[PDB]
Amino acid sequence: TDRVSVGNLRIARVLYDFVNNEALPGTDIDPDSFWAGVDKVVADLTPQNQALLNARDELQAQIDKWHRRRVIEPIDMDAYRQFLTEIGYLLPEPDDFTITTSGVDAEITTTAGPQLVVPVLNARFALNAANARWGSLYDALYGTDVIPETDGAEKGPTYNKVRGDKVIAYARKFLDDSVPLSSGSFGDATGFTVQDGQLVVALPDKSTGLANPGQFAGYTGAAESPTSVLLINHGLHIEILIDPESQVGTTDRAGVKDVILESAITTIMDFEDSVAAVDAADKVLGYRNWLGLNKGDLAARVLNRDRNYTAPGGGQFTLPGRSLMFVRNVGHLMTNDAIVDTDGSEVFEGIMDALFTGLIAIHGLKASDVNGPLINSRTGSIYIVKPKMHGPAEVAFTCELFSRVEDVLGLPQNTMKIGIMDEERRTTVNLKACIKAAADRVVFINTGFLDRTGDEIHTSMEAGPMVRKGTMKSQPWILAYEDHNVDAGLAAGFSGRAQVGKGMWTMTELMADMVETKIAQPRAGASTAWVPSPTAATLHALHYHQVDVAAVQQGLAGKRRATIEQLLTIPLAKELAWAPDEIREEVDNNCQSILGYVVRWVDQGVGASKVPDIHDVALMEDRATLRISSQLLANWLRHGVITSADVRASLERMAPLVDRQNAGDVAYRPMAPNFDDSIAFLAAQELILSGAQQPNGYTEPILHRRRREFKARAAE
Ligand SMILES: O=C(O)c1cc(F)c(Cl)cc1Cl
Ligand SMILES: [Mg+2]
Ligand SMILES: [Mg+2]
Ligand SMILES: [Mg+2]
Repeated sequence: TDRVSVGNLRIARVLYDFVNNEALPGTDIDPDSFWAGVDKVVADLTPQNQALLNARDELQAQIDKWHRRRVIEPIDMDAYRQFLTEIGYLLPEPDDFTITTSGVDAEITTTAGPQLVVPVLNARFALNAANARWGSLYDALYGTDVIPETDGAEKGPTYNKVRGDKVIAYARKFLDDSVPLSSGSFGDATGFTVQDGQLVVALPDKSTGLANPGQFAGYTGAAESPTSVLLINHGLHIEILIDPESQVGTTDRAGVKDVILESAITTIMDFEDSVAAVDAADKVLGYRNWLGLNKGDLAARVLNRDRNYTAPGGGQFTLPGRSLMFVRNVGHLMTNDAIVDTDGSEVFEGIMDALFTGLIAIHGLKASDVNGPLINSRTGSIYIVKPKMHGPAEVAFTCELFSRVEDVLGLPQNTMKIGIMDEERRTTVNLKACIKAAADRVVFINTGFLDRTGDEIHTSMEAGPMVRKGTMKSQPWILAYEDHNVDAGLAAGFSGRAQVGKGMWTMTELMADMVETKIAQPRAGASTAWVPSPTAATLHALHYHQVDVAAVQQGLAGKRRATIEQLLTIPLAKELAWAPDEIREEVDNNCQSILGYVVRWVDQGVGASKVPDIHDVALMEDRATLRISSQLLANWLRHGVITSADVRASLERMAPLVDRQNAGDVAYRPMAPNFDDSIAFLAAQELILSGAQQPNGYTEPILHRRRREFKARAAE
């Protein structure tokens, strides 16, 4: 082979080289000592890693048997709850505590606003996301359906003044709602000046300042004739750009060219569910991008620099031009043959990710010629989101892993902070303890609701048929799950200390709907929530101007809005819930969902994209959509809702539709009609028919295998 031997490990040459030639230089870490650390950490932590996975299996078998061993139709909750306690699934709740995590940037502790997640393997998207800290409100309004395309404001191949004027009006209104004038409206402004460190806004008949002069943060250009005016509200910046000479400015009553919102305050560069990375070459491509981001020299076109302003008084000052970056590592389950041992066994991927993404992150703490010019964390922290954990022992293990990595890296202990995903049932019902296990490292918790639903289905697979996928988002268990997560964070002292986050808006083209409905998230006390794009970050930023999250959080303090019984309410369908046409509809829906995603993943190594659903609505989901759909169909198969012929026929009907939906794609290769020849189609089928047998319903073992199979076929 072409592997490098280091103790018990045999490292893929492409990885070894990348680390030696690209990652290590500038860190001052001894290369032979680094690799020695890797071998040691992998040797030391692998058994515990394996033990935790086996414990998941042990637990699930007992739940399976408990369900199968009874006939009693409605679930006896008292008995169910004491059973879960007995087997160590439901652990005792620790006493009240407050997190002690320190050295955390203000973007995480304090500022509430949109959080962007992007696939790290896409250099363009990662670059765009990093730059999405600031975004044009006008572009976001003009370019989406937030402004209706009425029989008067329809987007053409060129600028529509009717549409533009509506964009302007909408933004003027946002200004009045967010930074009110002491009298009158921004809609009647005729100019801006800075007089005696005070913002002066010219009306037709008077001048006025702001109701709160403190919202005035600064300006650019001459105070007599500002080029722009900087404002602030709920910790987020708003910039009014002034340019009468501009295409839009000339039509504007105050010469305003645009309104810029501070949008994506933080971004998560994702190595997990939004990417397809099944071997060393794929991991390296991701590691190299994360490196470029942390050095500040990634280009594909370049990262933005910080923003220069003049304080109201006259001093200069500067603001971050880039989103503060987290990285999301893979979780505890998978191995990757990037490194194998002597036996040829693959090394745990989560362990590797912590070592390599952690090493790379050192560059984001420095600014030089070898380290690149750009800084990520000014406070000295590295932010790692850790997905798919099941319970406090698994959280503890990640923290011990980070400690071991810190030692290998020569970093202070607790440099490596943890963003805890609450997306598995055993974490949900033990959340307070999971937080305690990371009490000196935790910088967020977040409800990963799609993975969570997949776990919900798989955990109770033997209980009975589940409700339909669309119904899941309004079931009692998930609404309690959402409220419980906020309760736990706040009680652990997250306000002012750590983010409380909610899930991804997936309908990329439904921006009107997003602006209308996603406001529920900060209203529920989430200091952040996920958006899929810079445009969506800008629009979701509107919500944080309308909702005072800090005040909302203050008011939820001390309240306990979900019981353990509510969390434990399994989403079983009532008897005779569905007509046969509705059953067929749900099957087709889920099969299309699986095919649509699996085809891009297996054939093109794409893990996130705009996939049209069965009704051609554009969704940008990640691998979790596969977990839910495959588990639901497996559940329906298992309890006799549908037959194996039903499933095959739906896959066979949905496949040509998926093909057609991908018609504008040069590299696309159709699944229909030779289904046994399509690795993609068979992967889809395998996810379903083997669904009930996958550990906690996880799709990676099958997906990875099938993607590796596709790459191997392609290589000849
Ligand atoms: O929920 C997630 O983990 C997620 C992450 C992503 F990066 C994207 Cl594009 C979509 C989702 Cl649904
Ligand atoms: Mg740097
Ligand atoms: Mg997830
Ligand atoms: Mg307010």
